[PDB]
Amino acid sequence: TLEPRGYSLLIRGLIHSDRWREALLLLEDIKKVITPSKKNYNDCIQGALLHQDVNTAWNLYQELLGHDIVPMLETLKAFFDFGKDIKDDNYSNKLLDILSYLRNNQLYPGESFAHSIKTWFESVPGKQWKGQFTTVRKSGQCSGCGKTIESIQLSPEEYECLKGKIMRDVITTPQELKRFENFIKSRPPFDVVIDGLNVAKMESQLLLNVVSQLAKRNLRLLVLGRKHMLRDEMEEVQKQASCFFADDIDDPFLLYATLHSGNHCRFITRDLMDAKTQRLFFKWQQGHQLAIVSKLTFQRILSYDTVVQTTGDSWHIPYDEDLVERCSCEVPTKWLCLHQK
Ligand SMILES: [Zn+2]
Repeated sequence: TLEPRGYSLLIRGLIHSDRWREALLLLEDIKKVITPSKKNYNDCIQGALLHQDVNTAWNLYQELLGHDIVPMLETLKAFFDFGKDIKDDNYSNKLLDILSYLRNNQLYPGESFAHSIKTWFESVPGKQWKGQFTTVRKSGQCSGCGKTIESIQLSPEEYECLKGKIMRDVITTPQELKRFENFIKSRPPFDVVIDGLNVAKMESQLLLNVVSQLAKRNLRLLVLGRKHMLRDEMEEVQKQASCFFADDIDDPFLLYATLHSGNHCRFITRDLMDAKTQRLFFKWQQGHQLAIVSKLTFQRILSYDTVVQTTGDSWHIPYDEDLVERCSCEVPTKWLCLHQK
């Protein structure tokens, strides 16, 4: 089921003119038959902002969020761009809410968006915000202001919080569940949990390669697999690591085993995907997923959390560069550093 023919382009062609309200009418027509695209909302929101109708813009944005649409970064950028000319507590709170959105969803502005954020903070009267484009030292200290970036390490209470909430959703087969729980609970914590079949994407001979090199690092390995794999070179894996072979069904065992093992335990699988809990999951995933990148090497895992963050008197905002294509599984390396004087 589609939009009424050509409506997206009609909307886009209207929003700079005095007839921009007609674009909203068209949007209403679209809503009555399908969920509008993030571009549809982007266009109508910019139309509103272009004509100083800030309430209409924000209501559209909230409507979008309500449909669980992820806004275009270009849309978030528009609110900051128009914000440099707006002096009002309520508009500012909305912009700070967009920053919380980025923080909570582990998202990052593009380079010109970062410039727009910098420009906005530096435009806020009486607050003396200064922005700089920076990197972070190995220690966790911003190369700009000297502050230490939030630790990537969850506190024990945070970890118990996250681990607790995760379990209640895990509790496929009841028979396989209890068997796995018995397996795990009668064994010491592991150091790396390996999803055997998922890692074999870059066959069984690839699994041996991973296990055998990780074993030389004096790590306690747990390899997770399915019944079908053991039908030779798999026997060489079973002897170098602890293994659990579940039914050929997706299973939740990787999470359970890693979390049960504890805050120190890392894992290997494919790219993984209330605000406070989700925020903890992102932070835990960032600091615990071992990503593989001839001879095998893993992605660096930093000591600090690469995420939009604040101390009130400072913000640190990772951003993507135009000239740098970043894989989903690597964290940005460039930061916008904002500090009050
Ligand atoms: Zn800084």
